[PDB]
This record gives sequence, structure tokens and C-alpha cells, in this order.
Amino acid sequence: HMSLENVAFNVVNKGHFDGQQGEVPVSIINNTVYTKVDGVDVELFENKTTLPVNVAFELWAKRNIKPVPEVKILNNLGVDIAANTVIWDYKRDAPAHISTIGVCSMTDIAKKPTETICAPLTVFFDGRVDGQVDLFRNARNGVLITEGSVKGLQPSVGPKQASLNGVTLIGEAVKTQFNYYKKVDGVVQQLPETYFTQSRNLQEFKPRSQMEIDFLELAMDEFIERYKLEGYAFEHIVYGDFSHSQLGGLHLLIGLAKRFKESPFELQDFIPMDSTVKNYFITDAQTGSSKCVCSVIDLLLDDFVEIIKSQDLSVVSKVVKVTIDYTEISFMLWCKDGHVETFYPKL
Amino acid sequence: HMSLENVAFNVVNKGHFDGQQGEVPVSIINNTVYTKVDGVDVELFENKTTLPVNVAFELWAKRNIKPVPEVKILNNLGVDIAANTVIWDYKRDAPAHISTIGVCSMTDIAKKPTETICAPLTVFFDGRVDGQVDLFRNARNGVLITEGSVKGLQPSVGPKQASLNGVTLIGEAVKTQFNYYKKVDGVVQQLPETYFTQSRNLQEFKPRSQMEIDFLELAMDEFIERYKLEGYAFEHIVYGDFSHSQLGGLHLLIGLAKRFKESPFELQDFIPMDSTVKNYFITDAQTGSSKCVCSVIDLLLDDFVEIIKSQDLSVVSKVVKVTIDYTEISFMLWCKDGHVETFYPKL
Repeated sequence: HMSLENVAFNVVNKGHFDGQQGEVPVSIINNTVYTKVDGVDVELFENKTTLPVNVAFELWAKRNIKPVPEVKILNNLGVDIAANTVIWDYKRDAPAHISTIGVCSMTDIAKKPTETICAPLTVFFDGRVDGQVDLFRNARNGVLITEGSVKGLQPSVGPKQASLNGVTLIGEAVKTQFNYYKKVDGVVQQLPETYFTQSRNLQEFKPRSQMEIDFLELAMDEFIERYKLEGYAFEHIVYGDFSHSQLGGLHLLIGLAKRFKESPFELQDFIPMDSTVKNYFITDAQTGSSKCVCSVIDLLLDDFVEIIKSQDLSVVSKVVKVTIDYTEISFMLWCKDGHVETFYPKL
Repeated sequence: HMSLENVAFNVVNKGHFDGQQGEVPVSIINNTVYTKVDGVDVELFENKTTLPVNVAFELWAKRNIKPVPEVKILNNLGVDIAANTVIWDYKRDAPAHISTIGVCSMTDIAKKPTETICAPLTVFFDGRVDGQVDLFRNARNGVLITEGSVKGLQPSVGPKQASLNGVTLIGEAVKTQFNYYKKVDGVVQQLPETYFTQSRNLQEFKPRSQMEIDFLELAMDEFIERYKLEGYAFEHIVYGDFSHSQLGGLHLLIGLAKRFKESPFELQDFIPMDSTVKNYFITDAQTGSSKCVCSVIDLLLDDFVEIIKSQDLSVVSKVVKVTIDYTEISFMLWCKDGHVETFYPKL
């Protein structure tokens, strides 16, 4: 019973594909799907993907509408495909994964995740659905999330925030903190201690600690004096230097959020995807200071302090590996006479 | 149960829409409809119409596959729409009529031809289908075809040839000669005495009379002598004059067919539709003689002789009306000292 006209019927009456029977008339013209309502044509969907318009439309209609992990997490853990669902990437207006399992006949490589073809792929399993936990046992490579514990397996506690219909949030009407589990070539693996990025916007930026509130409210000199941060180059690294043509430092998102209230500036996101580290092309409207590639990360300031304070300030240059969002980020550390010059994410 | 995937299923298994249940996967990319067969994508339809790709695809799939009248006839009689079918125009690779009655939800203006919306339109009715003759009786404006007689109604005998899946032919396994009837504002109308064009090609041209066979086989002077055509300017009108830069005359298709065997030339069909009269841009490869607008018609030579023989050669200029394919064509006749100079279809 699967058809274009049926998919559209569901979208019109329910907002997403809900397995309802019915049809409505449809027009396809130039990567857009229209339908007729009271004699006039109405835009339902504009294809921004590399898939065919009608295939993309169907995958969108069947997108997951419960809280799910942010795509950067799933990428960091090496997830190749999802089991009997679709993770819509709202930053690319596209599917997170281009192949499917038991969802859409045009994109399916299999009907069930146990088929031989799936063995070499790392499959995503949602423990909230019935039968998925057992499929995760029996699977050769995979990733599993659950709300509660699963006896037999050691959990890793994930981040507090998740994505719900494109909105990243910390749920209180719904649970957004998951237990993570992973398997490689038939063997369960221990996940390392990790920090997590906070996934915040620049315009609707909110603090999440007393230190963050102090940072936003206080002046520069006062903040450094309290919390005793002399020699750690917060002037350069967090606050940022706008005195020369080349913009200096400015690698923590909170730093941008402070500057933005006082004096708006221009960001170009020339690689628009979800990442643990982001690169922006930044031009400061007040000064005319700019930089082509500016590496930015959103750590809780408290955690950034913890990371920098636990380093050796004796060496001139050093690469520092740190586990964030379940992956190794490299940082470059420069010191001079026992204080820091700079400390930034490597390219 | 109307759907894209179902329409395609029928096309794949039956060649046209035959009301079968089933689905196959489909892709839409750039005005083309594809389907997957043994893992690979296959072109089913390329849209050359002004309709949306999926709408056009459906109308094509539901095209009429019995012998039907050539579009030029239907146009000449003033048919605006067809009742519960689709007449595909194979010269335009498009529908003959852009609106429908009980065929496709996107293009339908009504479900039945008796609805009030249909009253001002001239509807086509096919007497071979059950109930159509009665619908023709109740209709305000319409055209009807039948194989046999219909009690009460005076018939007009149509042409011998009809179109079958794009092929124009005189049927012997099937009947292609119809009785025609027409109504205007509730009143049956008498259709006039008419000639019919022969609908022949230039490359596969075949004669249909002894006179036509003689024309092709014999030399010019001999043909004019035998059928006594002195003073009727067949040298100019039919055979054509290639001695000057501007090509002279050449208005009968048989004339082209004779020339083409001896010495091929170039036609440009700059308005590609079916018409009783055609205009071509012609360049003669042998001489370099040419003409921008060359009006051509395909009458049976016998009929052309009959028409020209029954004229008054006393006037210098005269417009001559002649009924061909149920419509009035004007001809321009020039005479000088009791013989003809030229005689051609008016522009």
C-alpha cells in the first residue's frame, strides 16, 4: 500500500507519516512537491538533498520525532546506518544516513538488520523500541541507547541534551539523557571518560554555572582576579584580541556570546554540518579585524578551566589530546617562561 | 487506489494502464520517470509536455489504444474535450486536450460529462463505448463517432484512415471509417460535403490511383498530354520551378515525393502540429533554390484535378473556398488570357 499520494495524505492530515490510509493529488515540478487544496496548489516540500525529490520527501515524512542523539555524537561513534528509522539532520536539511533498513524500498539495503549485508556496518539501535536490545546482542557491529539499565552490560552515561524535531534541549517533560553501549567485531567495548560540548547558540546563549554567569556579568580584569587565572592567557584565548588586522584567539563560544551583545559581527559557516569543533570565517564590524579560519568550541567554562589547569607549562610546544564527545581532539599548547601564550584546537 | 507507483506497475507489466493492482519503486529526476529493475534504474518516460512530469506520465499511461480520429479532424470540428478517455497527440508527444473528464484527479474538471461545467464545451463521445450515444443525445454541445447507424440521426461518412498508437492506417483487421455527428447549443447540425487529405509521408509515399501511379512513373510532358492538362499550370503548381533563387510553386505533396526520389532536399517543420495545410521552409540541395513559407497539402491527385477543372478562367484574381477535412480552405487563383498562372492555399 506504499505510494507518493499516500505519503502526502499523511503529511497533510498528521504532519508526518503515521501509517494512515488515504490519498491526495500531487504535483512534482522542479524539486518541489505540491498538493491541491480547495482548487489551489500548495508547497509541501522543497528538496535540498542529493536524493531524488520523491525519495527525499518520503524519508522526511518518516523522520524520527522522538528525542534522538545529535548527529555529531553518532558520527563520532562511527554509526553508518540506523535500524528501522530515519535520523533527519536539520543542519543539512537531509538524512544523516543515505541508506536505510526496512523503511523505504528505494534506499533499503535490507529488511532486517540481521541480514548478511549489514554485518560490516555499524548499526544504530534504539532500546526504547521493542526487540532492539536483543538485536543489539547478535549484531556484530553496533551502537545502542537506552533510558535505563540493561543487566549484563556496563553503561556509559551520555550528554544531558538531545535533539527533538531540530530543537536541541535538556528535557523535563521527556528524558534526553541516554546510556550508551557499543560493539566491535562481536565484542562489547568500554567507552572512555569524555567531556561533552554544550551545543549552544550564539544569539540565545544561556550560562550553566556560577562561573559562566560571572564571566558574562563581570569585567575582564575582575573575572581573572577572582578565580585567579593569571598566566593562562584568557585575554587572548577566550576574550579575543581585536587590535590588529588579523583577529587574535577567540576559541570559546562564550567569548563570542559576550562580544556579540556589545558589538555584533559576521560569521560565515562555510562547512555547514554538526561538529565537535567548528570553523568560521569571522569579520568584526566594529574594528575591521578578521580571520579566515577561526576554530571554535563550546565547552562549559568550568571544564575548560579544569583542562588547561592540568597541563605542564614547562615545554615550549606540545600537542595535547583530549577526549570530547567520545573522540580525540588535538590541541596546540604554547608556553613561555612558565605561563601560556596560546592554546587552541588543531586543524 | 490511484498512485504513481501503481501506474508504473501497470506500464511495466502491461504497456499501458490496465487497472491492475500492484506497485513498483519509482524515481523522479529532471522531467524523467525511472524505475528499478534488478538493481538498476531504467527510463520509463521523458516529459516533453507543459504539464508536470507525474501528471503527464499518468495521462500517457491512460492513452486511448483503439483506432481514433486524427487530431486535425477533431480540431477542425471544434472539439474542446474528451469524455472518459485521453487522445494522445503523437506529433507533439502530448495530450490533444489539457483538461479531462473522469480520468485523472489533477486535470479533471468533472467526473461525468453531464455536469453543468461541461455545458459550454464541445465534448467528444465514442459510440463504441456503452452509454455514450445516450450522453450525446442529452448533451448541449458535442461530437459523436460510431461504427454503424444510429436511429433518428443522419450520418456523415468520415475518412477511410484513422490513427492507431501513432500509426495512421486504413484498417482491415479493425474498422477505421466512422460516422460523424455534431450538436451546437442543443441542435443537431448538418455536416457539409467535404474532401479529405490523405495523411501520407514524404519518405514512404504510396499512390492510391492509376493517375497517381502514372504521375510518378511518367515524364512531365507525357503526363500533361495524356490527361489533357494544358493551361492548368501543373508545371508550376505541382511539379515546381527550381530555376531561380526563390523556389516556385510546389503545393501538392505528391510533387515533393516525385522530386525527393530524384534529388533529396531539406524541410523545416517550424510549427510541428497536425494540420490540413502545412507550411515548410524548403531548401533544394541540388540547385540552391529555396522558400521561407511553402504551403503544402496532400489531396488525392484525382480530387485536385476535379477541383481545378471546375473553375472560371475569366477573372484575373479570385478567392476560392473549398471544404476539406470539414473546414473551409481558401485558395488564390490567378489567370491570364484564359489559362492559369498559379493556384495555391492562402496564408
